[PDB]
Amino acid sequence: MSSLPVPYKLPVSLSVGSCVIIKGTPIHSFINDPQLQVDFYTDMDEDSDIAFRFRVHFGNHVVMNRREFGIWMLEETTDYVPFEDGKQFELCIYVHYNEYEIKVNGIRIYGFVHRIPPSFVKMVQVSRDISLTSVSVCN
Repeated sequence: MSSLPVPYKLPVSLSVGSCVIIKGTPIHSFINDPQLQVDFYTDMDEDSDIAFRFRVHFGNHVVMNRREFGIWMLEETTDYVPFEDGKQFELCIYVHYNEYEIKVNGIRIYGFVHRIPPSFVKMVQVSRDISLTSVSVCN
């Protein structure tokens, strides 16, 4: 009631210069493998292609990938996961001409190069072990 439903599904239109800003807090931190997942889908169905999946294993690493016609492509990872148990974070995903830039609390942690045009994204889903306070899509 203090937070948004998770999983969370938001229709979006993205263009270069757009952003998706997610404010939330890691929860269930006492479980073995707490996670956060953000998916950029090309349609409202969860069976549609995923232009970009950002999946954090808190305290461990992030895995990023894309899905086309049900098939996952080669993933990318980084160990830089500057989140804190029980503390609110600001996760910023900026849509540049060439990549999604991901920032956590003002710090760039990765750039995921576009494999399809970001204008093809129609929905953002946020899932797993967070309390979600706000999602903002820049004008």
